[PDB]
Amino acid sequence: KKYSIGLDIGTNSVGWAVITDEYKVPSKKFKVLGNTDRHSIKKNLIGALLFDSGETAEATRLKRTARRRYTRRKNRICYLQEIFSNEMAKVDDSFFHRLEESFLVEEDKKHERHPIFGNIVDEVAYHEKYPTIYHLRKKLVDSTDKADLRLIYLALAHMIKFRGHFLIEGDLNPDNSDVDKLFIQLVQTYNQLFEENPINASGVDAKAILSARLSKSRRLENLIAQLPGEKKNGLFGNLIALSLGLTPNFKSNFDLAEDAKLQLSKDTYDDDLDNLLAQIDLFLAAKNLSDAILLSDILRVNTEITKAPLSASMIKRYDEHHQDLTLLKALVRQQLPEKYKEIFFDQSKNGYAGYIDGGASQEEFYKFIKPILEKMDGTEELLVKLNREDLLRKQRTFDNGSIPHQIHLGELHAILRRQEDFYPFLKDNREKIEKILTFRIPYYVGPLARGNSRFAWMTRKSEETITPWNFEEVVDKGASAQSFIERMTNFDKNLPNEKVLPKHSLLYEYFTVYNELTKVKYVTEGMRKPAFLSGEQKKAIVDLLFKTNRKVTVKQLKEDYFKKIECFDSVEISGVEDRFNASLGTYHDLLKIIKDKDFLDNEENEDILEDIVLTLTLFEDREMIEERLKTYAHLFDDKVMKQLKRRRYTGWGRLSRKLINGIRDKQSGKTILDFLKSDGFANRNFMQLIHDDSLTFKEDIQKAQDSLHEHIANLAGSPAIKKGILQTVKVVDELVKVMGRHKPENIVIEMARENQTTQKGQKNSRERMKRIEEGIKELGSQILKEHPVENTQLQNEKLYLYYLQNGRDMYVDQELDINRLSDYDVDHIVPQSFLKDDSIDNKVLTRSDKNRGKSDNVPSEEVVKKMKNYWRQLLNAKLITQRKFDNLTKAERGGLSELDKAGFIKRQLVETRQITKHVAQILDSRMNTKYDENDKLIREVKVITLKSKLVSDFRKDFQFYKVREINNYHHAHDAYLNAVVGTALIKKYPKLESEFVYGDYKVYDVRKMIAKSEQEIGKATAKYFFYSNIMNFFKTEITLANGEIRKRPLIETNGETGEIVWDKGRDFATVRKVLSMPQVNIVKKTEVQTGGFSKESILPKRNSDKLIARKKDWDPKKYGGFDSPTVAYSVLVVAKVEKGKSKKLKSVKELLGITIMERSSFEKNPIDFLEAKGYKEVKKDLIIKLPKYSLFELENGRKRMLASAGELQKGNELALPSKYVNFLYLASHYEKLKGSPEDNEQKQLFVEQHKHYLDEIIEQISEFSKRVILADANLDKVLSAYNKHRDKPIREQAENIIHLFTLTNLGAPAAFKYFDTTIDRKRYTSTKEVLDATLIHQSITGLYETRIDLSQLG
RNA sequence: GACGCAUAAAGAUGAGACGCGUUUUAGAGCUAGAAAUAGCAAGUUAAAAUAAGGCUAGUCCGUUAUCAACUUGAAAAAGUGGCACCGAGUCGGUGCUU
DNA sequence: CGTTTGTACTCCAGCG
DNA sequence: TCTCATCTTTATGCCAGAGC
DNA sequence: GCTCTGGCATACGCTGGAGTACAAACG
Ligand SMILES: [Mg+2]
Ligand SMILES: [Mg+2]
Ligand SMILES: [Mg+2]
Ligand SMILES: [Mg+2]
Ligand SMILES: [Mg+2]
Repeated sequence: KKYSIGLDIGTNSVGWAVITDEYKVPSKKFKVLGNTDRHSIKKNLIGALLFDSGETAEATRLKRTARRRYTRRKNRICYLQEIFSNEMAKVDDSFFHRLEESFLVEEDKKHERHPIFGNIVDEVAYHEKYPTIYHLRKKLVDSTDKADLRLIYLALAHMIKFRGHFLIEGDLNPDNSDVDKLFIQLVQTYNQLFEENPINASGVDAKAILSARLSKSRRLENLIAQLPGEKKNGLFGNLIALSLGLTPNFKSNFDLAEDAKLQLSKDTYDDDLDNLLAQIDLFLAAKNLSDAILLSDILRVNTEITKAPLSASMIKRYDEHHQDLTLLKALVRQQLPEKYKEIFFDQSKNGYAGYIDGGASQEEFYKFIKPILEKMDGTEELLVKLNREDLLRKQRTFDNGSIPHQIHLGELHAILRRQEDFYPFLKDNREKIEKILTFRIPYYVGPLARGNSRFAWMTRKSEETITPWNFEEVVDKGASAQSFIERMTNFDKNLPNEKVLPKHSLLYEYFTVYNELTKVKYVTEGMRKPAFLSGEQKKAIVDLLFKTNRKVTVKQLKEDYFKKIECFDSVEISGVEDRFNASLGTYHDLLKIIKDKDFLDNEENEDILEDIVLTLTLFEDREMIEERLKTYAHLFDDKVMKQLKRRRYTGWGRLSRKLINGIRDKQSGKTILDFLKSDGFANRNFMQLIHDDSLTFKEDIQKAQDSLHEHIANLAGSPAIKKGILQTVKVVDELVKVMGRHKPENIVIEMARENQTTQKGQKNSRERMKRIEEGIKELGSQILKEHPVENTQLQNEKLYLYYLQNGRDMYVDQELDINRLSDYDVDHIVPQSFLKDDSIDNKVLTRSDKNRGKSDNVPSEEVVKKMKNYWRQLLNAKLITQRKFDNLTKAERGGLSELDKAGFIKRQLVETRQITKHVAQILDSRMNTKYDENDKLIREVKVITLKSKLVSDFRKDFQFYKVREINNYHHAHDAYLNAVVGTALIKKYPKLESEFVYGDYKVYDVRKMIAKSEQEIGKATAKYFFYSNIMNFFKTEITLANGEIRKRPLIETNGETGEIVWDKGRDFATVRKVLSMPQVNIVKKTEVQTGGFSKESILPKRNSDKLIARKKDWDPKKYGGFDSPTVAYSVLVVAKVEKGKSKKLKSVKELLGITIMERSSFEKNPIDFLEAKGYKEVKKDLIIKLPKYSLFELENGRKRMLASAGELQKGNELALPSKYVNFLYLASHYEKLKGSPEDNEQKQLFVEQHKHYLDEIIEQISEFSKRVILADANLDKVLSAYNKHRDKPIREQAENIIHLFTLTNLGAPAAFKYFDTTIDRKRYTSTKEVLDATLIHQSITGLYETRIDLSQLG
């Protein structure tokens, strides 16, 4: 009557099993409902629920943000049109109407078919005058003639619609820049300020640096060569301050007006200018030379007087494209006339015709045309431009993403300045148009909702509609920025109504320090035993060396404190290894700013400091920080406040202020922090304080603490794990309902946790700074010398990848820029679209235009061959792992293939861990509910949490081998073995319940301490060995390294009680028998499909009924549209259809797929929807919703799952005998058995003896296929391939036979191969047969069934 | 030693932006041609849409999570299916029992 | 003799 | 692809009396 | 004034839609 439940939870499965006290799996006769004649089923209480993994909300988020961007871009254009509308009605009242309907075909257009001018001659003239929009933009920027209002609008709308990025702050003005020759003005101003005969007659200016790769190196070299200045500052020192960042932390080179340091023109650079403004403008030349150099870096146009450098560069692209195209056409005609049509007319090839009119990108076009160019004559210039990626370029390409918005804003401002003379309305609202271009909702404001958004947090000062021009006066930006962070930070778990403290708050730092400090012990020569630090000693230590050293080493503690004050000549410290992990970093940072130490040490102003740190953590906008800190301006100097607003903290703690310093124990009146600072002689740390029954902290925490669906929905984190959590809780609930509504004795959950040796865990958690040091020193570069870095700074992804690559690009042999890292981007070696892998082995820092031409593919063979030596250098120095090197060189081993797809992603382990950890506490809360006064909670049900290592060792030791490829039974079997091993362990060692049973621990149970011996190897190694040896009571012979063996008893008893725990004779037979049960309740969860309506690709117009209109009024036969709609669910319709040459009502039964788009339309009124679909006399009461994976049973027990309205998945399981599974496991893995050499030899001999099982397994597969798969051609191919390779080695034959189970695997048909022969999918693309099958409705465990015989519907 | 701290791996959630891509239309094709076609010219750009759409009409929302069947119900939610034994090719049989 | 469903094979899927 | 912010799981290191 | 958890010894899963060609197969 007592029973246990095992669980094997995964991302797409939850295996479950019910066991009794004798480890047997029971079986019950279950009632089956429905109209069939079958009334009872015998079923074993073991099975697995399979489901589609919950998707992360990332793709939905990306779609939502893209939708918002499109909405706001349309709104920008609407604002511009509203500005232009009144004065456009003068010149062309239908202009904006023609712009709106430009998409429509001519018979749909209500106006003239030429959008801009509305007549053929003017339109042709315009396009001859301005072949590209950039011609018009440059003409409007440069010319003084009154232009047409329509042309002005077109240029401004092009700038506003495609307005460039906002990755650069400040005003990158073009008017006071773009001429690098103003360096002469820089040396002129230097000559004015520097009177000791400075250098003025220099050589060539920085144009040489620009013509080379831009860095500190070429700048220094060219300035040394051309500018032999009288001092370092003039020749090199000041120029970089106008063009580059400075690495050293020391003050700048020899002073010119003041001695302080120098930095590039950043956000804080203006305030840093006190070294000259308070001493004198030489530094004003930064705002000119810096912008000139930067825009010369962005754009390859500096030789022209134009005020539109971007439009000029695009016109140069156009001109070079034209010239190169003419030359290429001439060369092709005079050398390769037969190839002319292919290159220039056939747009299915990747020639120029496919480059312009086809789908060929310029990488495809270049790889097509490079062989052509190489074999002709006179193509040297074209080839050079090709290798430089500037051959026949388009004006709108992937690499335009580096254009800042300031360039477009400059062109727009120039146009408005030019044309405001003639159009007064342009002068009145020049700033409105500029604001339309430049306005951008702050990231901390979010969507500008008015109540009906679940993603919005913005608060508004007034009810006015928000525009770009009243955004400041309508949106409360301070409160919005506060709620931006406040809605994302955690609440204190102990006090769930109190927000956690900032990670860098002073109370949090003190709490951490004293929590670590309260447990360190010292022993002297004369002291009997190690003693705690007293409250006075902890006070003294903190004041002496925690408030004077940022990092406190044990050496400092035993030399600065103990030796010097309260003298001990030699002391031993326990409770810290080499350095206190705790620190007071915020104290030192605020001591640097506020030189007053007494202010920080004072206790009255603790609230002020907490508020200051909270402000510095919530906001990064210097204006908001200044406004918030302004209330304290009477406590600090103006300079001190200027320094505070620079200080920026991020990160939040785990505990609230009310917890660590707010609540008081009613007896002693002490807070938790007061106890940490002085707790008599007990010196309780944080976890002891909140768990003592003698103190009221535990009571206050406990008293400060619906439905299952609501509870799972309200869980924080990814919604991906909610699916697994809810499904396993529902499985447990159904299993409890089956077993007479009696709660299980135990629930055993397989956890993905692991015990590691201390060496492995210390090597896998080593600091990344250490990794960079050890790698750089190996290859000998001075990258750390040039750019010193700390481990904390390496949390930045791009900064970390910079040093991992030795400061070099991994795709082009070029050096990266540290200060300009935002203009590089992180590239996923194996593309995101293929496989989800965000690991460091997959990430590479490369240049933006290198990434964006390298689209959704591994690096090309050209890149691999160029870079294989540098990658080899990095691999030998261990900055990239072997897996990273394999990812980079993927093109050398055949590129992307389904083999790469066949491997668990790393997110799956994290998802499994999260699901299992959540469900452990969910089940512990739902099962154990009866509270008791003597002991708080009554543990009716023990939720055992087994590590996966135990069951895997059980399988491998006792030959219960697992092969995931044969069938889905391994989930249920893993659950069964989990139940067996967990219950056996709890019975044999009832004193391990504190660590295996969820929540049954007492804090710091010293009873389970490890002696000093066996700790010299490491505390985690001792636990690793303990857990390894804790499972030896299952085995009989325990073999030693020297050959001695202990024979364990055949019956294992509890030891103290004497209850039988494991009869090694009969219980192993019980386990073996259960793993050979052919009936296992494998159920695939039926799921109504949700997601995208169809495939996202817009297809060209086609006379087909599969196309879907992409707007309501756009006929897809004229405009194109989407196809491949996703079927939400199918419906079984029984009705009459008018068909035949003479249409007549023939009664029909069939499945109609209700796609996601039309799901709501169908659910509003099914009869109207079906009649409009063409069904007459629909029987409303016979409509059956059939979601995906609906199960039908046919003759000979053949089962099919509904993939869609016109496809079926195979729905049977191959219960292969356990002997064949073991033989497949042993024959494969032939030399990687990992056992003793004698055992490996014995297993190899067994495999060799039983080589006849290959024929037996093939017979199993063939009969199973002939019965349920019915893929006769594929089966014949499989049999022929097996007969061909029957003389291959047993290992290879067994390895390839495991692929054959892809033929029989439940689910969608998949392709597989047998040593070379690829067997492709036999898809069941007809759902006519299931219309007379038996529709199976299965409960969550599949034990409860309803069988509907569809042959009786008609 | 399930809290906390330090380190690290692997992931997650939300907001703000960029650049492409696709689709239809505009960018007068010319000559020889009954013409089917052939020769030549040309190409780089733009508008609009970018889940159909929705109503609470916001510069908002629309692809995550929730879903066996049946009976109750405005819905959350509740309720529905006997046991033991011998066996095992996807569960069968036997015997008690309602 | 003309449609009309089964097989069978190929291709494709927005992205950086 | 970029910027900003927050959060989770797991591993290792430090943290362990006490009644008989 | 001490052994205790134990025995005494260690290195997580994966395809449906659409088109085209061709052959039975019904009307
Ligand atoms: Mg598992
Ligand atoms: Mg990429
Ligand atoms: Mg599993
Ligand atoms: Mg879904
Ligand atoms: Mg821990």
